[PDB]
Amino acid sequence: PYYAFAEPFFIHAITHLHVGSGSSVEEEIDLPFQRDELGYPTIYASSLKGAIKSFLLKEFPDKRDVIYKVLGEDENPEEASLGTFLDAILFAIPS
RNA sequence: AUUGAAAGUUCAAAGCUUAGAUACCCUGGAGGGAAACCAGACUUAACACCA
Repeated sequence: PYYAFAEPFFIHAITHLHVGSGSSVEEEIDLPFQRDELGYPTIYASSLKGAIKSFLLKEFPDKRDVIYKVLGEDENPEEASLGTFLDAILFAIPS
């Protein structure tokens, strides 16, 4: 029980997604999608956390303190955040 | 021909112990796969006349 809760989830792209890795030199796709250490599309947990946290701080203005906890205080860190995202593995892609 | 002569600050000793470069952070915002372009040009040859 190192982790209080563990919540796996699937991320279903409703519309098309663009999560960028910035411009590279070994790509011809100037705004590429975030790749993997194998070449598969990925969503870095920094991108997951940033999007979910920012979104959460707007849907739940009442529970702002609970989120500046587990996700992070976001202004002067002063403490590690209790939550943890894992880089989103590509499960299945429409081909 | 000197209150002189003679006498090794010598010996033993670990800068050791405890200690996470950790914490906060969306590769994002802006950007019209457009611009130009005739589905068009032309009858010929043989021929009985003419010659």
